[PDB]
Amino acid sequence: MSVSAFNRRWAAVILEALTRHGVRHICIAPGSRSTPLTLAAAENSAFIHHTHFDERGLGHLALGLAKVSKQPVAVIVTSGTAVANLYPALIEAGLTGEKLILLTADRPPELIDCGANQAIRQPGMFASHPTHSISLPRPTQDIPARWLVSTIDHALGTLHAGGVHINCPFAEPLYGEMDDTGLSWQQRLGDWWQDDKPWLREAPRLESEKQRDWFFWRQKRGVVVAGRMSAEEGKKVALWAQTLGWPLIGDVLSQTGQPLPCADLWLGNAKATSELQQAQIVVQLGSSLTGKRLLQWQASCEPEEYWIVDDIEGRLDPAHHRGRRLIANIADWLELHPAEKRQPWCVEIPRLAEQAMQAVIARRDAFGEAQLAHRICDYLPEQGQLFVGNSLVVRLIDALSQLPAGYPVYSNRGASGIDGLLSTAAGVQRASGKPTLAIVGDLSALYDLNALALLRQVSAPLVLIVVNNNGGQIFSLLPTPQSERERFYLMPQNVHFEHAAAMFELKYHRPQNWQELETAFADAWRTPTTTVIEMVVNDTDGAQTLQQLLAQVSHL
Amino acid sequence: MSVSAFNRRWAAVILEALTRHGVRHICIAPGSRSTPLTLAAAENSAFIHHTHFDERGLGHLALGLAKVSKQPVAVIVTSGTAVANLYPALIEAGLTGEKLILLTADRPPELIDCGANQAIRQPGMFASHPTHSISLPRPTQDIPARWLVSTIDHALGTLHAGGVHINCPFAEPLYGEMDDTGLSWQQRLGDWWQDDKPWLREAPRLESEKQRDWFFWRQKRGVVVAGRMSAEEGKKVALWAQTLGWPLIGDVLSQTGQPLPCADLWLGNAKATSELQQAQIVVQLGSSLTGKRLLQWQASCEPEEYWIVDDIEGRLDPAHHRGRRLIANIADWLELHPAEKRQPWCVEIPRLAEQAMQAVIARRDAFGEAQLAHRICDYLPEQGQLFVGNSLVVRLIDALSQLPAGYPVYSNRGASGIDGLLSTAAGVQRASGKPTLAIVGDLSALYDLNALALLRQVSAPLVLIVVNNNGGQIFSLLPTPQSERERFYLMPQNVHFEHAAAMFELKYHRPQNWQELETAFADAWRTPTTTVIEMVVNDTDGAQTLQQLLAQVSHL
Ligand SMILES: Cc1ncc(C[n+]2c([C@@H](O)CCC(=O)O)sc(CCOP(=O)(O)OP(=O)(O)O)c2C)c(N)n1
Ligand SMILES: Cc1ncc(C[n+]2c([C@@H](O)CCC(=O)O)sc(CCOP(=O)(O)OP(=O)(O)O)c2C)c(N)n1
Ligand SMILES: [Mn+2]
Ligand SMILES: [Mn+2]
Repeated sequence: MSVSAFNRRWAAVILEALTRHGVRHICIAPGSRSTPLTLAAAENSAFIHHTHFDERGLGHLALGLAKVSKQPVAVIVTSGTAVANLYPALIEAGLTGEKLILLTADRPPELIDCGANQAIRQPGMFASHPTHSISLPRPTQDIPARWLVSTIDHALGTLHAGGVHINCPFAEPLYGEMDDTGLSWQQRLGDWWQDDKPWLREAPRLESEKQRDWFFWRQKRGVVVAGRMSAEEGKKVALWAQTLGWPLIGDVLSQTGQPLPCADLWLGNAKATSELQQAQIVVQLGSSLTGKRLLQWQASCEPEEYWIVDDIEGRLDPAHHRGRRLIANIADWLELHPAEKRQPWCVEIPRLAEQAMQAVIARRDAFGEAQLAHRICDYLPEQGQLFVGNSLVVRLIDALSQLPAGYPVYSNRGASGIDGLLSTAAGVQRASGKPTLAIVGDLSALYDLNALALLRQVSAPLVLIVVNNNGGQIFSLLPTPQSERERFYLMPQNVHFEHAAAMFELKYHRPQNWQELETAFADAWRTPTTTVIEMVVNDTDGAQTLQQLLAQVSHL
Repeated sequence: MSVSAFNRRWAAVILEALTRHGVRHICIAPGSRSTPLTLAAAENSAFIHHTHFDERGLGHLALGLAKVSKQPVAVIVTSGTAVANLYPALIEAGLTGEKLILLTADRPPELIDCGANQAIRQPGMFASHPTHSISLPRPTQDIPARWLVSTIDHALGTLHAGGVHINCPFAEPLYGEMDDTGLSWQQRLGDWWQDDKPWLREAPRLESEKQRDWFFWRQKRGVVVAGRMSAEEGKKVALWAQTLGWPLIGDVLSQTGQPLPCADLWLGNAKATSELQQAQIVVQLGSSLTGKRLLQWQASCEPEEYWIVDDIEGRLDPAHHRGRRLIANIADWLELHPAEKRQPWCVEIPRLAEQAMQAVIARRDAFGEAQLAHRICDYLPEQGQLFVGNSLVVRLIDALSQLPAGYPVYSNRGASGIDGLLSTAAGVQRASGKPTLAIVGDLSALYDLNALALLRQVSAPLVLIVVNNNGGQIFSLLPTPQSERERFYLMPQNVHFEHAAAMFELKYHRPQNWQELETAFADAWRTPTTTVIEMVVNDTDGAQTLQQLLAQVSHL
């Protein structure tokens, strides 16, 4: 009889269904139209609830949680620009594969296109960026509950990767005490309510077959390229490449231990490239490669075949090589394509890699961001995880540091946005419960500045280094025009982050040399809280150091 | 021969074309892929250039400028999630009509869906929310410059209202010395380069015809409702309705002077609704009505005809009355349908309105947010403008205060997002050069907090009142469930804004009484800077005061 009651019974089915597909975390932003979803979610004991006031950060908080847990994560927002704010994290998820189930409340059809407040056209709003899109009908008992639960079971069950938009219209009244309205409608599901399985099980797997001619190809002069992958896959890939006796180019996102470090430097040396030309096959595991010299070498190399192995779908080779695009879990694939011990065929490149790291060590002392990146190993929290921000820092660490094999690295290198790094870091911390080191640039920190609110709640110490070089100094690294560079590229904002931390009652340090930095760290890892460490450095020193080291190493 | 040079010539045409349609302001965010657009913009002397690091904020900055200037405003961003961040302001613009010309840089087609960094599927990503969408082809001299300008001229020329999405792929190299590549390509346009007109003039006008039976209807018992409209229109409507002798329900956004103030209160009195039942016609001018009692009366009233006059298109009556929906400039519309001197027919509603206002006046003393709203008419900057935020503040001012006729009010009441209020306020100030009073709640300030960066640059004093009632207290007004209310609705963040202001070197005040507040105001209007005034009030006092006042006036 009661529209409010059935609304909540309708919503309760939606949320309960999600529990059958491993949704545990649910991220909620405030609103009224979302009431049926939010109350069913708050009443449901399967969920861990997170809240935030900024829906774009809420998006990234969900992204962070899914990134580390590898589980689908649900988000509830109200109708309007709240929905639109989810787009960036949704777009990121579409590239790197996190399962964001967006439950977006909506006005009913009778309140669309009539000037009603906070009513917009929401179905189809994210275009092709979600993997599945569900535009739910207006709630009515004339549609069976088994339909609703089947619709959701289809979307989640077949979800290989990426986000799901579930548009959820509710008509007022939204409030009022609960009736029996919708109860017998709900009871039509029988003991599904006490079950732990989906109502409809549809879960086909998408996987490439084993490559039958691998034993042929593993005999050739090959190269292994390791992009983004799990910490455990990084260790397996490193051992695999070593046994193959193939050189391993390890991205900072690979956690391979980068046995040939500073590839971004030695790859600029013609001797290394001359040697790499003897390669008949390149086997790349993972993607979203970081460094410019590697992306240039990828683009320029011409093996007989180029293979890319990864569990996300689609083309991943921006150079469009003749070859194979193999969809698989990287660890599973390695077992299906095992290595057999063979003599290494590379002689020059190991020597160049050693000299390159040596050249960087010669310059380790200056109190700069390049040097910070270089030493970032000395500061990783024990049994923790690293979140690398975008722009220069990931590039500097990629080129200058040799990160430990199997030490977990996380990032937003799908679209490489600087818009959700603090809140994403917060979700990355909360999902694993591990001590976390996060490093971002100053424009990035400002962009998601209000996520400092989220970092007031962490389950383990989280150190946030904000590298302040007064602008987006990547545009000092790029050959930008000097006359327009500052105003239209760098965009220095001339701030510090002391008041930013103080506002949110977060410990803050502004270390002026290495001893103070080490002191700040020792202080920061002591408690389950976020410490902001602001490192003030000169604008272009980082960019100039990288360039100089590139030139030096090119002449070895 | 030179791709980078022609890239910049291609862009030069795009930006020059815009100048022919009154685009003066252009809002720019940093990027490399946007370089061709951004250098073309920086080289063009017709533009006023604004910069920001938060692309969502950038959108709202442009929205604010467009809101006041009534001209199209251009936005340039780089590819990726930068584009997605524009969606909130694009959607709002889509509802209330600002002409935002979005120049969104893109990777070329060959770097899409192949795992390239910061490359996403961008054409159509804003779905149906732009009024026009131009997905430009890959730049090439094989397409004449006259096609390119004609496409833009059509888009801008036929633009009645709302945003235009112009997706602009550019291939690298993006940098390099300027060549003569594309010059003769440009020179095919002849002396159009020295003209001040579009290449193709296409500007058909969209307008309703004179209502031929208006002489009949202006003699009936009518009611005038004033929604959002320009400041000059508010004064004309006030005069028009007074002359007709029809009661004027004036919304806070109307600038009519609200001759029957506190409608949100007396519309709750059964004697008023009975009187209003005698109405044979309702003529509403403008839209997006604020108050709940007015929205409920609109829903329940049943005149023979219901008219809505407004220059934006589509249905604007969420109650779907039998009647007429007339598209016209409101001031023009009034001259086409002049008033006749007629005796006022309402007797009861004037009595109730005065009693309602007295009832509010009695409670003016407490230092609460309701009393601030009530008293705000007394604190408006001379020759200034008011930017009113969303949630409680726009509602309390609508219900409890009487704003002066023709005194400019600006807001975001299309979708009523709380996500861009500060950056919009900056654009509103910068657009008019007038002293500005902006009022927002605490979550609203947190949401667009980094927009404080923009408020360091204003051409006249801007007072930002931040009302801090510790959370989204509109949800104390709504009958939300109390057990879940705090965690899932209110979301108190327990913060103050002294450090935020300190971060951007903005003067700050936290007045504890009316004397200190007036002291704070007087100091603030003295320099062309932004002063932050934080009013800390008890969480639910504002909401309950309104409910109590509603109760009292309803029993007269
Ligand atoms: C939402 C959005 N909007 C704009 C951009 C463009 N964008 C970049 C891409 O070039 C990132 C390349 C990459 O990492 O792949 S880097 C950058 C400035 C970063 O400034 P910072 O934090 O102070 O760091 P710093 O440069 O080390 O000094 C911008 C503004 C974006 N990515 N996302
Ligand atoms: C981007 C986005 N996301 C969420 C919402 C939902 N939403 C609202 C809609 O009800 C606005 C209704 C209206 O104005 O008509 S109001 C509100 C909380 C405001 O808290 P505050 O700033 O501290 O001020 P106070 O409530 O006076 O205490 C929210 C969170 C939104 N509108 N936009
Ligand atoms: Mn920086
Ligand atoms: Mn509040």
